[PDB]
Amino acid sequence: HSDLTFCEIILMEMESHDAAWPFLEPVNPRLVSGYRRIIKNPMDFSTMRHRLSRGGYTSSEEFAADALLVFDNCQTFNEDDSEVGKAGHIMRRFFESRWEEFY
Ligand SMILES: CN1C[C@H](Nc2cnn(C)c(=O)c2Br)C[C@H](c2ccccc2)C1
Repeated sequence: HSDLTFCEIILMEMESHDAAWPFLEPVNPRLVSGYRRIIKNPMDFSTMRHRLSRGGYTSSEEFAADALLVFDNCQTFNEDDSEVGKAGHIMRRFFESRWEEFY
């Protein structure tokens, strides 16, 4: 229970972060050419929110695996110096630093 209690804290903190704007909602493949071809397993914060809401996280490791998938997919598709990429690095570093502050 305290496992998923820390996940609520960090997801709420990521949900409200300045640099979270590329990750609050699923990428729209109709708007992003080549996205479905390149990104096999899309992931985003609202999908993690939904899954946390309906209780579909058994351990805290599953939650972190979805979070890292967001920034993996981000680095796979965007240049590090693009504006999404820049936001993803800020968000990736935030997540790891907060995650280690508990574990
Ligand atoms: C849903 N969400 C997905 C988009 N995130 C993106 C867009 N393009 N690429 C290549 C990505 O990797 C991501 Br994540 C950002 C979009 C938006 C948000 C704010 C302002 C402009 C666009 C709204």
